[PDB]
Amino acid sequence: TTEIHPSCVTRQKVIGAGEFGEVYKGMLKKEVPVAIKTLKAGYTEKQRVDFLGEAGIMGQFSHHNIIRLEGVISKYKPMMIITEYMENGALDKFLREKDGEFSVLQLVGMLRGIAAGMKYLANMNYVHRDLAARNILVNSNLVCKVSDFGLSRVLEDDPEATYGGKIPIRWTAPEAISYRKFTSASDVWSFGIVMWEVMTYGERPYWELSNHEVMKAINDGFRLPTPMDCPSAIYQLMMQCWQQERARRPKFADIVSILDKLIRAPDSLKTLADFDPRVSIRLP
Ligand SMILES: Cc1cccc(Cl)c1NC(=O)c1cnc(Nc2cccc(C(=O)N[C@H]3CC[C@H](O)CC3)c2)s1
Repeated sequence: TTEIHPSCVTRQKVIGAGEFGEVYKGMLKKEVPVAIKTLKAGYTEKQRVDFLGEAGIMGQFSHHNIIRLEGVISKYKPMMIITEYMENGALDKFLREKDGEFSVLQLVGMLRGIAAGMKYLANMNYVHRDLAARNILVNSNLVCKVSDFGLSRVLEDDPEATYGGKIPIRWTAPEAISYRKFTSASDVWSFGIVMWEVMTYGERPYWELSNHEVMKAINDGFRLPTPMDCPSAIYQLMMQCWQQERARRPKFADIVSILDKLIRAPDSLKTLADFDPRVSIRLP
């Protein structure tokens, strides 16, 4: 891991803030824009291990759809992790603020990028456990990159994860909820939810259903309905990600292949799944 001298880093604007540090937009020494995450003095041994552990994991990866680590400051205080800066922020908020502004082909291209990053992680034997649009970042080329790495810190730090242990119920596969079995196949389930988030421009999965109601619905066989304006092939793929039996789900290699083929023959995306209206408007 590259050790960066603190003189090389200029923090400029807060883009995120927790109890034990903040995330900043800044510049790294022409200077390049970076994101900078800090850990304030007084941190515990566990906080230090978790904090630097995220950088340790990220430093092992080199892929277009995985957030790139620039370096760390560990000799001086506060400690910092420095990464590339993703100008458009988190994917969930991005889509909610840009409702209806993209083509279907653009949305599917986002999903292909996410799937390629996840294929790489799975092949590298890294189980994400918290794949969700809120943990994808977007740059000024519309490239989506997987973020949020670590061991216990990932689910501990995510407010959407509630007390299995602490898990983000609406994104989590049944076996991970029931018996704590997190694998690349549970990440595939989560990817199906991400597909639904993207195609709905950031709708909250299951809407207002409670966590217990979501689990009951899934166990009874119910699944999220098709988004409006959703290609049939895309809805079919997300439904395959949500198979109860883990072994029946596609692997990320299969997902990447299908999405690639759909993008290469974009007319395939013009066939839409039927949308079930929740409102009836009748006029004579
Ligand atoms: C710095 C760093 C350290 C460890 C791991 C990682 Cl992945 C990173 N890098 C980053 O966090 C980021 C890289 N680029 C980023 N761009 C960016 C720009 C603008 C807003 C956000 C962002 O995440 N905003 C959040 C702030 C929290 C609120 O819920 C609203 C949504 C992110 S964050």
